[PDB]
Amino acid sequence: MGSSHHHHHHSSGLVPRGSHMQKEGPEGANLFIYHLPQEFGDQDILQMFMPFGNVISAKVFIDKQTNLSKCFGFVSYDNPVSAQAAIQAMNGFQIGMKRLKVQLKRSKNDSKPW
RNA sequence: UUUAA
Repeated sequence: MGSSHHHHHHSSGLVPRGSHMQKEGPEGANLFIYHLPQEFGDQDILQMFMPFGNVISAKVFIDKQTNLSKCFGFVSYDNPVSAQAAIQAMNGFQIGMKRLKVQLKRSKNDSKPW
């Protein structure tokens, strides 16, 4: 087809939306955190993980039945190098009567022995 | 002690 007008930018700035929502980086750049106390939150686990690299997204899990924290969360990086560093940086971290567990997100690349 | 809420 022929050329056409670009109709200009949608907002001349950041895209408007009802939420910032979650998003992920490349493979191996995603991270998990568990054993968190209830004082954690999406911004709190974010500030805990931002010095390890550029975090694209961060969230602490919540129960829709009680609105209490599920004591674990999810985080993601723009590269796997900052992700694997953040595992060795927060895994085994003592808080309260427990130590924080940290791990990579599940993937179909690991769902098989091949 | 764990994978979208």
